[PDB]
Amino acid sequence: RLANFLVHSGNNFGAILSSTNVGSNTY
Amino acid sequence: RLANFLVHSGNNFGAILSSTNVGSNTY
Amino acid sequence: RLANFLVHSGNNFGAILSSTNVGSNTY
Amino acid sequence: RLANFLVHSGNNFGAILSSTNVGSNTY
Amino acid sequence: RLANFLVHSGNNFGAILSSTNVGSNTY
Amino acid sequence: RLANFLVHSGNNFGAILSSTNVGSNTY
Amino acid sequence: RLANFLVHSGNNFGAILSSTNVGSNTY
Amino acid sequence: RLANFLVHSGNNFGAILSSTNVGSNTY
Amino acid sequence: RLANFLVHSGNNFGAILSSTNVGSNTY
Amino acid sequence: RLANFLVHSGNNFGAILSSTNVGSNTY
Amino acid sequence: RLANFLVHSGNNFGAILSSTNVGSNTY
Amino acid sequence: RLANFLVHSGNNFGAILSSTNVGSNTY
Amino acid sequence: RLANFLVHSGNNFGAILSSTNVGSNTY
Amino acid sequence: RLANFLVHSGNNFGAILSSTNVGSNTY
Amino acid sequence: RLANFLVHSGNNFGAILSSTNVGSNTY
Amino acid sequence: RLANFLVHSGNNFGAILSSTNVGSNTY
Amino acid sequence: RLANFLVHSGNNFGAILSSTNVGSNTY
Amino acid sequence: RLANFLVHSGNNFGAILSSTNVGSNTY
Amino acid sequence: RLANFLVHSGNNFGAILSSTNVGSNTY
Amino acid sequence: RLANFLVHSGNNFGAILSSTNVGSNTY
Repeated sequence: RLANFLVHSGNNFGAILSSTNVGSNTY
Repeated sequence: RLANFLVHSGNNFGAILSSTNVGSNTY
Repeated sequence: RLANFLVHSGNNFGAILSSTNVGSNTY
Repeated sequence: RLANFLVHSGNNFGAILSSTNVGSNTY
Repeated sequence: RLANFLVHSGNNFGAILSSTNVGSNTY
Repeated sequence: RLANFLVHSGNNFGAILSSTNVGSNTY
Repeated sequence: RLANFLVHSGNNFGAILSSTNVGSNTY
Repeated sequence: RLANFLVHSGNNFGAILSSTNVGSNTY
Repeated sequence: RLANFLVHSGNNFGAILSSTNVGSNTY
Repeated sequence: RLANFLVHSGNNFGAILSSTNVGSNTY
Repeated sequence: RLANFLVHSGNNFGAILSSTNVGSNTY
Repeated sequence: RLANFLVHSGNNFGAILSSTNVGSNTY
Repeated sequence: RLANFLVHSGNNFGAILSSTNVGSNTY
Repeated sequence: RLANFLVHSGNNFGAILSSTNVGSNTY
Repeated sequence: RLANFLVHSGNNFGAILSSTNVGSNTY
Repeated sequence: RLANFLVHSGNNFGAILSSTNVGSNTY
Repeated sequence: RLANFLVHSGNNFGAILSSTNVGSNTY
Repeated sequence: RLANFLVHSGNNFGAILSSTNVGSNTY
Repeated sequence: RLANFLVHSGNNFGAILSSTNVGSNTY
Repeated sequence: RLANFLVHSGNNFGAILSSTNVGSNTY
């Protein structure tokens, strides 16, 4: 019985320019 | 019994320019 | 019994310009 | 019985320029 | 019974330029 | 008056998400 | 008056998330 | 008046997250 | 008046996070 | 008046985090 | 003999959000 | 014989959020 | 015979957040 | 015969947050 | 015959936070 | 081949500006 | 081949500006 | 091949500015 | 090959500025 | 090959500035 939790809650990102893999969940 | 949770809740993104894989879930 | 959850709830994206894979679910 | 928690809650990011792997969860 | 907790709560990032692996959880 | 209630009394093996926008300017 | 209540009394094996925006300018 | 209450009385084996934005300018 | 209460009376084997933004300028 | 209360009376084997921003300029 | 020149030539504006008096000429 | 020159040529603005009097000419 | 030159040429602005009087000419 | 030169040429500004009178010409 | 030169050429500004009168010409 | 020429041989008391975009992605 | 020429042989009492973008990604 | 030439042979009492962007990523 | 030439042979009583960006990542 | 030449043979009573960025990461 294996449970994996990847959560993003209430996060604020003002500006994202020329970026990669920002605020993401990767399994 | 395996459960995988990838969640995005209440996240704010002001501006995204020329970016890749922003605020995404990848399995 | 395997359950996979990829969820996007209540997320705000102000502006997306020349970007790829923004706010998406990929399995 | 193994549980893995990767959580991001209430984090503020003012500006992200030419960056990689910012505020992300990687399993 | 093994539990692993990687948490980010209430963290503020003013500006991130040309950086890698900032404010992220890696398992 | 605004009342926002989320109640859970059973056994939950899935995801339960609630998003509400009242009198706001959101985009 | 604003009342935001989240109540949990059962057994939870999943994720329960609540996001609320009241009288705010969000983007 | 603003009242924000999170109550947990059962047995929790998962994640319970609550995010609230009241009268704020967020982006 | 602002009242922010987090109450836990059961047995918790997971993560319980609460984030609140009241009358603030956040980005 | 501002009242911020965190109460724990049960047995906790996990993480309980609370983040609050009242009348502040945060980024 | 009075000559006033207010000129805007070849300027690029990627994204403008919730702003005032951007790239304008005022006499 | 009075000549006043206010010129903006070839300027790039990536992202402008919640700003005032950006890249403008005022006489 | 009075000549006043206020010039902006080839200037790059990556990100401007919550700012005033950026890259402007005021007479 | 009076000549006043205020020039901005080839200047790079990575990120400007909560600032005033940045890279501007004032007469 | 009076000539006044205020010049800014090829200057790089990485990050400017909560600052005043940065990289500006004042006459 | 690309040839961009600006030639001035007379007496100029005004502003002469030239902007060119060749094979570029501009926004 | 790219040739960018600016030639001035007369008497100039004004401003002459030239901006060129060739094969570039600009925003 | 790239050739950028600025030639001035007359009498200049004003401002002559030249800005060029070739094969670059600028923002 | 890249050739950047600035030539001045007359009498200059003003400002002559040249800015060039070749094959660079600038912001 | 890169050749950057600045030549002055006349009488200069003003300012002559040259800025060049070749194959660089600048911000």
